[PDB]
Amino acid sequence: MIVIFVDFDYFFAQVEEVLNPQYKGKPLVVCVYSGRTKTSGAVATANYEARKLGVKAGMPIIKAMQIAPSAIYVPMRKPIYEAFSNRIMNLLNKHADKIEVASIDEAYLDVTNKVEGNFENGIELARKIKQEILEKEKITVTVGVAPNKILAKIIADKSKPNGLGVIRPTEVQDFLNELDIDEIPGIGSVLARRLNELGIQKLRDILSKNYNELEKITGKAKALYLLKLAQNKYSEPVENKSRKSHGRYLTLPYNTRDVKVILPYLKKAINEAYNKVNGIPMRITVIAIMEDLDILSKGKKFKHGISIDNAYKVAEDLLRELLVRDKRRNVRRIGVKLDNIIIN
DNA sequence: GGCACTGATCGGG
DNA sequence: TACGCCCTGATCAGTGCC
Ligand SMILES: Nc1ccn([C@H]2C[C@H](O)[C@@H](COP(=O)(O)OP(=O)(O)OP(=O)(O)O)O2)c(=O)n1
Ligand SMILES: [Ca+2]
Ligand SMILES: [Ca+2]
Repeated sequence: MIVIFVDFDYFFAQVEEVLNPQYKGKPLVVCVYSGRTKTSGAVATANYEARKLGVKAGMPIIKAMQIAPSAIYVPMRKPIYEAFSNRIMNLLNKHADKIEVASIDEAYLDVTNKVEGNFENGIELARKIKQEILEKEKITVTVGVAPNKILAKIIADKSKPNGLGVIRPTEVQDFLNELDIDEIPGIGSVLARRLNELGIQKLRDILSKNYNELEKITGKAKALYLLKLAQNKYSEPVENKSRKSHGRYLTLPYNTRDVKVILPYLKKAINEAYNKVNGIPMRITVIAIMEDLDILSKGKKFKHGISIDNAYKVAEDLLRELLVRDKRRNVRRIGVKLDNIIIN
């Protein structure tokens, strides 16, 4: 098999640069402003100049402003980044037997048939692809080219930014050995630690250990997954999957336990979640982010689809029950998730 | 026991 | 210290059933 993985570079920030070339060359930070104050929010992405100063995705905006006070801070414009991505996924399309759009800024392409099976052919194709995206969209990207999906992702990651990473079959068995454990996709930094010290810290190490003492450190799924990787017998197909859920989250104007206060926002979230569903969800979940950023959810799945008007009543019921569960913490952000969709 | 179903928590981009 | 929004599947717990 042959896979071309594609990950757009500092994507949201790079798009703001294509849209405003003055931003290029200088610290730039794309921020999610909660609305609560003029700086409440989280960083979504920073360009590499901003990363040089310590700016990190996920970090609170005021934190970012203490270490990079002269960076440009811009509000997120997700619809524009979504467009950019749609357009690029379309370009990748014509180069792929199959394309699995993994997220807003990355995809896997099975090019086995396209390159007439030849590995080097595919490498050249990876090159032509990086050029097309730069020429057409002025976006730079990192690619990986390996016999499977997981490997293409690993060498791409080691090759950011603007990289063209490559693992040939020849060097697959080697790379898998020299492969550290944390460099593996699908293994949390918690799974890391509790595996890290406790015997395993490299990828060939699961090999020497036995499934028992591992099926309880990470579960059967991850255990078998690592096992297969370690012996180079992993090969999942490139398969595009449809979205299964559609959510909306809002920050409350102020922290509260008062359902009468929260309800209008919850309704607004329901309305906007619904407008994203290409169907009728059979399950609605309510998600409350408490004062301390702890996350509570209550959901309900029916035997039939849920109309929007119905969702309001169910959602208010679920939220009201959540607050019974907690009893003392105010809510900070509220969210709703719609899934188990009856597709049109 | 173990199937079939529902429900809550947690991690990645 | 500081704090958004959105999507995933695994896992485990629970319940009713035969
Ligand atoms: N906590 C996060 C992490 C990521 N994203 C969004 C913005 C990112 O730009 C985009 C892609 O995530 P990446 O991990 O690929 O990060 P970048 O593209 O921004 O940088 P790079 O891939 O060059 O390392 O997803 C986000 O909103 N919030
Ligand atoms: Ca990515
Ligand atoms: Ca990226």
